Amino acid sequence: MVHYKLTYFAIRGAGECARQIFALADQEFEDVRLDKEQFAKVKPDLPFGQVPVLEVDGKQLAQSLAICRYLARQFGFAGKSTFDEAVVDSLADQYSDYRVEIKSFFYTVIGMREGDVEQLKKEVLLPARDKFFGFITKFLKKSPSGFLVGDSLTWVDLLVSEHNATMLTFVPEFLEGYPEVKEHMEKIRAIPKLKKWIETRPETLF
Amino acid sequence: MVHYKLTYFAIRGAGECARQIFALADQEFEDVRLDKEQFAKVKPDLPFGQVPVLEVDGKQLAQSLAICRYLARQFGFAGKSTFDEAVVDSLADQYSDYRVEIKSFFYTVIGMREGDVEQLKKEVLLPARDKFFGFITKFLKKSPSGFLVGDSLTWVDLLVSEHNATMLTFVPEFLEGYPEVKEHMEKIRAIPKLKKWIETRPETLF
Repeated sequence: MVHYKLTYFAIRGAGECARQIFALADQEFEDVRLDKEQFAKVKPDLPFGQVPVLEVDGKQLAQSLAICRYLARQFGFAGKSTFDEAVVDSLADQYSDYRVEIKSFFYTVIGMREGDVEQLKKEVLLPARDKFFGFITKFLKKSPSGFLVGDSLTWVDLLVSEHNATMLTFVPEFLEGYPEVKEHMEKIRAIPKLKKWIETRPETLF
Repeated sequence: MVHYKLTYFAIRGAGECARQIFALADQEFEDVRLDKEQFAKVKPDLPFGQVPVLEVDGKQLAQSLAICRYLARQFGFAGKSTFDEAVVDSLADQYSDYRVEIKSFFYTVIGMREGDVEQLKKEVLLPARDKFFGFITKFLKKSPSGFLVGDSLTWVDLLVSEHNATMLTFVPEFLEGYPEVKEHMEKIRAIPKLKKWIETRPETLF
C-alpha cells in the first residue's frame, strides 16, 4: 500500500499528467489542490519552490515530467523497452520546448498577463503549433496502433491529447488542418478509465 | 556489441552530457560533429529537425535530456532506484528551466545575439544563477558523498559541473559566493575517466 500525494493548483495544468496516470492504474491518491495563498505557505518546503510535487510514502519529487515519467514507469505506461521509454521522453521534451514557445500567448489568453491575443495567436502560437504538429504527425503516420510510440499507451499520449483538448476551449480552430492529431486526441481520451476520469474530475478552465 | 553514434555540432553544448557518459562507461562511439552546411542536409532526417541525435544500432533518439538519461540508465549512472532516477530527472529539468531563464544572455555572450552583456549579466543571469544555485546547494548540503543525489555519480552531476565550468570562461566571478557548488564541479570533473576526457576532447568555445 504505497501512499501517493499530489500537490498542485486547482487546475489540470502540469499536475494533470500524474492525475491521469493514477486513473489508468486504478490507483488511489491524495489529490491536493492549493490556491495562491496556500501555495505561498508551502512554497519554501518544496524542492524547487514549485508545484506540482508528488510524495510517495513521504518522499518528495518535483517537476511534472519527472513525476509523470516516474508514475508511468511504476504502472507500465512508460514504454515497453528502455529505448521506447527514451523516445517517449524525447516527445515529452519536444512538447516542453513547444510550451516555452507559446508561453506569453498561453499566459495572456488565460488572463495572467498583458497582451493582444490576436497578435500572439498570429505570430507566436502559430508557427509554433505547425512546427510541433509537423513532428507529432510524423510519429503518428508510422504508428499503426494510433499511439505516439509503440503499440500501447504511454504518458506522452496523455500530455499531447490533454493539451490539445484544452487549447480547443481557447482556440476552436486548433487542429483544423491536422486530422491525425485529432484522431489521436479522441483515441486516448476515449480509453475507459481515462474517459471516466475526464467526466468525474473537478471541472476547471485549464 | 552495440554501435553508438552521436551526431551534434562541433561544440560541447547539448551533446556533451552523452559524450561524458560514454567516457565514464569506457564505451566507444562515433562522435560525429557537423557544421551548418552539413547539418542543413541531414536536418529533415532528424526526428525534430534538430541535434543532438543518438543512434543505437540505427535507432534514432533525439533530445539531449532523453539521450543522456537513456545512456545513463544503460551504464548505471541514472540513479540507484527508480525514485532516485526521478530525483535526478527533477534536477535536470530544473537545470533546463534555468537555461531558458539565462538564454538571452547566453546567446548574446557567445555571439549569436545583439545585446549588452553588462545589462543581461546583471538583471537576468545573476538572479537566475542565485535561484538555481540556491536549490543546487540545498541538495548538496544533504548529500554526504558530494553528489547531487545518492552516494554515487549520476548524469545531472555532469550537466551542472560542465555548465558551471563553461560559464567560468565567460564569467570568472560565477561561483564566488557558492563554495559547495565549486567543490561539486571539481569533484565530478576530477573523476579519472571524465578528467581524461576533459583533457583529450576537442577544444571548443562552448
